[PDB]
Amino acid sequence: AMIVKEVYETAEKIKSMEIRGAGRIARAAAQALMIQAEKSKAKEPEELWNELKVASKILYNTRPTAVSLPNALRYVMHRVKAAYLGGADLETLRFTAINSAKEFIYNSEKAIERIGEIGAKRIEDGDIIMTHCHSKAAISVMKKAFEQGKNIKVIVTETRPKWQGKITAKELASYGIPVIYIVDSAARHYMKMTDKVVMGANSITANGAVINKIGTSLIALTAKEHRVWVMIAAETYKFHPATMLGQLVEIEMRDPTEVIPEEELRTWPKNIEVWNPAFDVTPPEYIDVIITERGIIPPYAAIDILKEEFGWALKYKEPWED
Amino acid sequence: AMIVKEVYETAEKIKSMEIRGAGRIARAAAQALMIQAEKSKAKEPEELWNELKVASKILYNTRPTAVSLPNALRYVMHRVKAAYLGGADLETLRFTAINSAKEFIYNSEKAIERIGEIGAKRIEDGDIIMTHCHSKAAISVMKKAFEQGKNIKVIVTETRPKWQGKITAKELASYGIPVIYIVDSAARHYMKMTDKVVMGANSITANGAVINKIGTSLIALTAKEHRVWVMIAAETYKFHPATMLGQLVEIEMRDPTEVIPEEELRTWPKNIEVWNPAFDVTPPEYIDVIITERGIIPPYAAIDILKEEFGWALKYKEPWED
Amino acid sequence: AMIVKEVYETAEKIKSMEIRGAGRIARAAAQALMIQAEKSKAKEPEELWNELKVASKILYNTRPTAVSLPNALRYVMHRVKAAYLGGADLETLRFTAINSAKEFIYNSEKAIERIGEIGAKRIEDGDIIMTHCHSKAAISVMKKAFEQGKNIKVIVTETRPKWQGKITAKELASYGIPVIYIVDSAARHYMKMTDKVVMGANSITANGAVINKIGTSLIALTAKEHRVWVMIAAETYKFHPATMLGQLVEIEMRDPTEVIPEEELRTWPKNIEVWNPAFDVTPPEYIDVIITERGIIPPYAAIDILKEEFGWALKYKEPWED
Amino acid sequence: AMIVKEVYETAEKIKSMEIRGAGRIARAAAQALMIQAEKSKAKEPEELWNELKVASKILYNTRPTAVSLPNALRYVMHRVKAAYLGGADLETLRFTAINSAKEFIYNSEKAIERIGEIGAKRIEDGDIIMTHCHSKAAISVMKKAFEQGKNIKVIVTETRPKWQGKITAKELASYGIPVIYIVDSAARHYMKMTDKVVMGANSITANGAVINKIGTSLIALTAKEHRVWVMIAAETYKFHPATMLGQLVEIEMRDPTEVIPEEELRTWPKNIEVWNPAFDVTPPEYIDVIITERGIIPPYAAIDILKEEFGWALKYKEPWED
Amino acid sequence: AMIVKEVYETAEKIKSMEIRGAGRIARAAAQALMIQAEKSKAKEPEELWNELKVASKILYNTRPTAVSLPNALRYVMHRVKAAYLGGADLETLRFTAINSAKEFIYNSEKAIERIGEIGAKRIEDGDIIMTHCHSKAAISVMKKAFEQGKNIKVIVTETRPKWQGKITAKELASYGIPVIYIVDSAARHYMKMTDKVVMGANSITANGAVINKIGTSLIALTAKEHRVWVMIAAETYKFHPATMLGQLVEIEMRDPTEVIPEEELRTWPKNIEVWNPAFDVTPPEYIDVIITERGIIPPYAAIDILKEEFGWALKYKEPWED
Amino acid sequence: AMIVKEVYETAEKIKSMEIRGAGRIARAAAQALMIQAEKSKAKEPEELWNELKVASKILYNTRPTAVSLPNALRYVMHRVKAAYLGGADLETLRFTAINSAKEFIYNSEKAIERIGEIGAKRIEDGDIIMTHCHSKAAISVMKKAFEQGKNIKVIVTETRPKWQGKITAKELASYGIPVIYIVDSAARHYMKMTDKVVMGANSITANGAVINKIGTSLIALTAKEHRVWVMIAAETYKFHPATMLGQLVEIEMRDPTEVIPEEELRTWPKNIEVWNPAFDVTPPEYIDVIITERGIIPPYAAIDILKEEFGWALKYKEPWED
Ligand SMILES: Nc1nc2c(ncn2[C@@H]2O[C@H](COP(=O)(O)O)[C@@H](O)[C@H]2O)c(=O)[nH]1
Ligand SMILES: Nc1nc2c(ncn2[C@@H]2O[C@H](COP(=O)(O)O)[C@@H](O)[C@H]2O)c(=O)[nH]1
Ligand SMILES: Nc1nc2c(ncn2[C@@H]2O[C@H](COP(=O)(O)O)[C@@H](O)[C@H]2O)c(=O)[nH]1
Ligand SMILES: Nc1nc2c(ncn2[C@@H]2O[C@H](COP(=O)(O)O)[C@@H](O)[C@H]2O)c(=O)[nH]1
Ligand SMILES: O=P(O)(O)OC[C@H]1O[C@H](OP(=O)(O)O)[C@H](O)[C@@H]1O
Ligand SMILES: [K+]
Ligand SMILES: [K+]
Repeated sequence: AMIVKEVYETAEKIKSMEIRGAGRIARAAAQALMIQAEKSKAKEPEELWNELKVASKILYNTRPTAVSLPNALRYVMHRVKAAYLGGADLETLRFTAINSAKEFIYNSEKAIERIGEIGAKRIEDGDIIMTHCHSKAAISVMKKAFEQGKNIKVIVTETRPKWQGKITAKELASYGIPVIYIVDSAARHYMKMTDKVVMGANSITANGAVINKIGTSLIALTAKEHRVWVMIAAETYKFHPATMLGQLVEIEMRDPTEVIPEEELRTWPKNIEVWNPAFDVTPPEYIDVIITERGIIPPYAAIDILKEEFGWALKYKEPWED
Repeated sequence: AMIVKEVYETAEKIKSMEIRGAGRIARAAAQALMIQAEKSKAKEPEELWNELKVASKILYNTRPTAVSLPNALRYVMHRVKAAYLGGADLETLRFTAINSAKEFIYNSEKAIERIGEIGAKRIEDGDIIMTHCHSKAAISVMKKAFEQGKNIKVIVTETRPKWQGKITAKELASYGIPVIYIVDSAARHYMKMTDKVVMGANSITANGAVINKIGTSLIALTAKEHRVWVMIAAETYKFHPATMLGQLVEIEMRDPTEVIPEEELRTWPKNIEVWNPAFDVTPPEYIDVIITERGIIPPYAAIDILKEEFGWALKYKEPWED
Repeated sequence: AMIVKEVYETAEKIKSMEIRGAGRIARAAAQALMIQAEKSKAKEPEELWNELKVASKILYNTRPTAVSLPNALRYVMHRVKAAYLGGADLETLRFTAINSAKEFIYNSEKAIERIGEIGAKRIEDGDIIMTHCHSKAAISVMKKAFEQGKNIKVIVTETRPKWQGKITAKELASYGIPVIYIVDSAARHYMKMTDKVVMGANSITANGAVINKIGTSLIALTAKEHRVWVMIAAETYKFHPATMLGQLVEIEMRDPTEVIPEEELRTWPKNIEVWNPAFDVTPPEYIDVIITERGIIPPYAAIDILKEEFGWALKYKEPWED
Repeated sequence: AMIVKEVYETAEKIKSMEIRGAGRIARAAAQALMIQAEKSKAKEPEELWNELKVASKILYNTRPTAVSLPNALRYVMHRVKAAYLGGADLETLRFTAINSAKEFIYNSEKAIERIGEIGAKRIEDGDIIMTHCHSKAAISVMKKAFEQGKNIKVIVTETRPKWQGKITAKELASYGIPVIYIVDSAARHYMKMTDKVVMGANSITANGAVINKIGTSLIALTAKEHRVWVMIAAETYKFHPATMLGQLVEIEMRDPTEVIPEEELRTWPKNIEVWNPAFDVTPPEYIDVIITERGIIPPYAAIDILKEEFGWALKYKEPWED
Repeated sequence: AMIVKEVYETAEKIKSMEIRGAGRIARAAAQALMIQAEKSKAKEPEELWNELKVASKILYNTRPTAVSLPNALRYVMHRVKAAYLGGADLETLRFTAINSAKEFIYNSEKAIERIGEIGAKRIEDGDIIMTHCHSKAAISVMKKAFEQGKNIKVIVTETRPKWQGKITAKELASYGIPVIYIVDSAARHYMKMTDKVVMGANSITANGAVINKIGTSLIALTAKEHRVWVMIAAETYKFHPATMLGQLVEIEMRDPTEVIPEEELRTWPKNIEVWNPAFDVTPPEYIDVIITERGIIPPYAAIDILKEEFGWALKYKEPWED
Repeated sequence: AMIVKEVYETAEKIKSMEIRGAGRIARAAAQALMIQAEKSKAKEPEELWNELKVASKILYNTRPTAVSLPNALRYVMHRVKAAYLGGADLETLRFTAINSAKEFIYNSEKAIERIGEIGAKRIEDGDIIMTHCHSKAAISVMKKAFEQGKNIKVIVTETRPKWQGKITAKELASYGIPVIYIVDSAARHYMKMTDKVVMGANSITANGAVINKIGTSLIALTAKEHRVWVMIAAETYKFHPATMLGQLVEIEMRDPTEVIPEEELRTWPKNIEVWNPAFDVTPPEYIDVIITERGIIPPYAAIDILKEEFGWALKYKEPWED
């Protein structure tokens, strides 16, 4: 019942995309569970457990499509449930919460680094790399390859409606990496000069499909058409365990006003419908590798990642549920 | 030289895309040679011939990619040059020019209406049609299909950078046609629900390729992927003579600020280049039919349309040349 | 008003498929117009013309999909109309009818022969040929190749629902050609041992698609997948002129009882719907050549055939119309 | 040797396909070793072990392609052989056999229900699903989807020669599900309206190929063409151990008269051979997922299912061998 | 007949490939017809006609695959035969042979020079160009583009067995064009860096296939795979008129000693057969353009080139026949 | 260190390719480590360790592309290093080197013999088999299938530049297998008649790509094109462990004199560069199976072979390092 103000604030900021990026929203939800445990006023273990269940729900019900977020909450809450059920007292429960969130947030940082170090080995001197949206994991790859002294260049697609290519362009330029900035429709037109495509992921499924920013699948299609390697930089917590048992991943339909600003859109007639999918599905046949913190896999090995690290939990209900 | 106001105003409105659309700029270019010949104060054929030569040059030197523009100038000036070299006095030459240009304008209007009637027979009741940019020819097909009582819906892509899709969406909604407005990036995601794709052309080459608004090649590519018919609606003067003797069509690179506004681009680091190609090249394999005003063709029959209608002029210079 | 009994009988037999095969039903409709003219009791030219208009309609409204039939009727009726309108008397009109039908029927026979002679040159000694349905034009090819002394073998697909493979099997066996008879679902399974596919056509369209017996498109798909040449044996009157101006070809939906016999089908519940398309469309990308009486063309040249021999008539309404 | 009536009656009902379906014949084969051990009058382990050996041989030697049958025999007899070689007395061995076979039967029933629950999550409301033959596993998915209130329709292919599609259509219509019944040949024509394909398996090989009813490879091929998901519903005992060490799966050639009835075939010329393969091989590339009772896999993960569940037995002989 | 030595030397040097290339050998058969006529000791017009018919057969029976050679003999002998049947006296006939030969020889040189100018327009500055064998038509494109100031590099495949890549390497190096020389097997490895492919043609068939040096089809395949333009530079006399009536082009099989020298091959055992096909067949779908002296065509308009230039001649027997 | 002559002779004969094949050179580096140990004059365990580390570096720096060679050196030196760090005395260490070498050499011979038996099961009587270079693993499949009584023929591509096809041709002819010998360029021409492709492998990466003799990827491409199985016969020590952490496999570039002999090359001009890549990269989508000594895997499970056998070793530095 008694939820801190930071949990609510994190939720509002994830919903609104003030905070965004699959990896970042996951860390932000771990963080919010950390703070709820730190600042809790509860006296019983039962009453902390109840606050953590509710803050978890509040954070789960922000954005559907990126499984990183649910996975972050599970990382904490599996550990919190097993403590509460194993009979821990208040402070042992509170530490379990805080130190689990801390581990996740730390593992997320190290994994993004390691993904960089590993993807970079596939970038050769002189490469022209196309990317899409703004993915920390993809950027960690391009960044490390530059620092290795490879003279790379990155074709950045503006990525409508939310324009996150701008973020990517300025970030890459800031490290000294030259950028070619283009609208999304130019991807095919520039694929003939591209050597590598490198993008992120919000969720990766049992059969190896990659759910990522709207337009990703298009870029992968023409990449394949041209024999340009498509490389998906993604952490193991981007892999989606409900899919092993048949679950389809919800594609988030965001507000039409992101596409057409409110002032303008109110003047349009009723029989125009603005549709704003935030993600699309890229089939595994159009992906050459997925680069996780544990190494290069072909996308069809997504099921191995899911088996060895998440399978166990699918016989149990969700670790924030009553 | 002594060129009329309306030749400069038209040429600069083509340049700024205040007047746009491959058809319309071709009518506008004819309409301007027309007003030059109307208001010319020359007192001698050779003086007016020289006026019309120079007005043509100015109109050619505006935008390069849509061969519709030079085909319109060719249409007036092949005739004006034949009359002048024949011996025509002033009023004969003036009438030749004025009338030639009226023919082209009337023929362009009729050709478009015709393309709509033909193309609409390839549209079936219940069809969801995806389009791109704003093409009068493609709209003619859609409009006509709807007037025939086929219950259609058109998926309109916004069409970055210049947003012509906004025009398309308001235009079709105003004729009664339900519109689904999406970003260019969503073309693959929504290709599964799409029955037909209907797009325009700016240039059609000898070997069947179609130069049309940037992103056309992506839509076409993924339409092939999904076995959706790609129909290109295009008047015969969209077809490109010079491609018969090996000519590559230039792709217009327009100003970076169409993508990133001036107020913002000036703040961006020097090592980001913004690249804004106005068109791309869709290869023939991804096109099912080109609809002309003389009927349905496979795209590899573009050489026939050009052999029969344009071939004769390629042993000559341009009809505005010294 | 006064229509002979043979016209009605031909119609009933075309509807029912007692007479069948694109080529044969065309000759049978020429024949029926022949007999109506031969036996007519009319005294005025106006009154023969009126009987021929009506018998033509009766024959047009038998089966939609095979354009051979409409083309046969036009071959006669274009010539009859131009005579009647040019002022011919009764007997001159009657001869024009009879002798036009005679020419068509003769040209049909010679064309099927010539198609044989030309297709056969593409059959090599030892070839294994898959066919589908029963096509005289396809059979003329296999037959001639055998008589040339090539030791061929033909995989005949049974061709459901109407089982016309049986006809093909017995006919080929009768000339001494060995046959492998298979259900339609085995086509892919046996494509690896097949050297050539050779099928007929009911209608061929402007952009080069081939409308032929249901299942043709499937056979062509896997043929292409395997690099097995697909050869369509077809007369110029199989080419469909309404398509040059955008017309879609009606696919005939025949009686469900052809699939499931009446005795049985009456016992099935209402929420099962038997659907019986008689034809499908094979796209031109899956056809290597069309073999007409005038030679080998790639399917994209279907528009050339249509242009040079049928284009002229599309400005006029139908030559049996009032 | 002394074999019970029910072993012969079952073996000959498998042979005649009076009992058919890869699952069902596997349950039937277990059910027969069960009834042998029940009613055996042996008074000594070695006598009963020899009875069960010989009953197994007889049951193996019925139909070769569906590895479900020998996996069922392996399931009983690996256990029966371990007990006998362990020293088990008569009643221990008899119980081992009787109970082993009951386990397999209970597990097969549960596995199928489970596959339906998992697979139905990949089915969406409004989906038109095309199926082939009659597969209990595929039907489980469809049935379950419908019980979940997804408004579906199933296109059922009749499935020549043996017409199993009739069974499928009456079965789904009797649970309330609207059915569209078509011939195998119409699969491509109706693939454009199809959202999902759901088919069963008889054998799944190490490299991911799927041996299933003849025609499956065509449906799959053209589903890929159109980007329709191909889902194969298959229990883990449909997976084929021996393919791990290079074994080609034999394709069952059944009797010509299943195609052409005896009354008719006897009248046909000697130079027609009728070829009736019962199955074909769909390669992994054309399959999106295999749905097992342990979840969704890419088809290239069939080696994992076999490494983990079957690998150990390949250094041994069959558990019925001398 | 009294056949001059120069005819027998030309045939010998064509069989041995001392004189080679489809154009070159065409010119050489014209040259030799020209010399038969110039040096003939024939007193009567009957006697010269017979000497030329015989010289023509001799030349035709050297190398079957390149149609250029017989098309040359036609050009002369069609004209020599019209003269003779029209009743020409001796010196009239002799001159017709001589001036027909000289016409063909001059047109060949023009056509090749003009293919250069047309083709060069498709080469863009910076281009890397892969070629195969030694084609004068291909070399004229590459040479002309270099003379226009475009910095190119050419990847010359060595072209086994006869090593003609060596002739091409030295030839392009001698015009100042940098060459990269590689074994045939490396064509795919280096296709990623290739911008354009440019090759010649020995015969081009009615549906667009290009018969050219063994290996041409593999380069074209991987070229397509990587979306690299494949351009065939071919005079109109390489188009194969017999193919319009279904004829297959024979693939010349040459001595096994070209592959393994005789010192070595004689030691090898009998159960090694060495097969040396001199040409293969590229299908039209892997060819983007044929460049002829009259323009750029898609491969599918090869039939138009044939209909309009050689199609007349197919109803008559070969000029040199009686 | 005191390195024995046999180590320096082995390195020299590996660089010059006098000893070649990925397996063979692996065994030869083991053999040489074995001889360093056998003939060592080292009085102390420190001194032998240093002599082996140095001999290992020498052997590693011969030919980079074949991972078999370093994987052999690992097998020994991992074990030699465990002994030394565990504190082993001299003769303990020396034996560990000798018995580790002998272990690897015996396992290699077994693995190849066993690949033969597994692979042969996929060869079917009548098969025509195309191969490339000279692979002992591929040859063992083909040999074993012939010894099983299956009548096969093998198409041996000559494999330029080093002509290893000659070694394969004589070798298979010597077991009584008929060979068809052809230039590399003819692979597509003869793929129509080929039933199976069987080739070796120098390294196999984490996502399934196969690095093998230059040309391998072209054969695999056209094989895929024609639906011919491509089978890679490769021991588990050809799988490349460094690729799991993103490393790219280096392509050895060898002397240009292998392509053009020095007598001739010295005469050629400087602006001809001769490039001699020894390997190319076949992507996994063009490979149907890898045959290892432990079974058949789809190319996408190369990662499982690596995880389960070599994955442990990646956190440590190379055994021969300090
Ligand atoms: N749409 C969708 N596809 C998924 C999901 N999980 C896995 N997939 C797989 O992703 C692929 C999508 O291919 P597409 O339909 O884009 O051609 C399918 O093969 C499907 O099996 C999911 O949640 N949604
Ligand atoms: N369905 C249909 N397609 C036609 C017709 N005429 C021409 N076509 C062409 O045939 C092709 C059919 O391809 P599909 O949809 O089978 O992939 C299309 O590209 C279409 O333009 C017609 O009457 N009906
Ligand atoms: N082999 C061969 N193919 C020819 C010839 N003329 C035309 N073709 C055409 O060339 C193509 C060969 O394609 P492939 O079978 O190599 O994939 C087909 O479209 C075929 O119909 C000829 O003389 N020989
Ligand atoms: N060139 C190269 N490709 C590799 C290597 N390791 C794995 N690959 C994979 O091999 C494939 C090469 O395909 P290609 O670009 O030839 O079409 C890709 O899937 C790529 O990601 C390596 O070391 N080099
Ligand atoms: O002639 P219509 O069919 O209207 O349009 C033809 C094409 O020309 C336009 O170019 P732009 O907007 O002027 O750059 C668009 O690319 C459009 O599809
Ligand atoms: K669709
Ligand atoms: K569909």
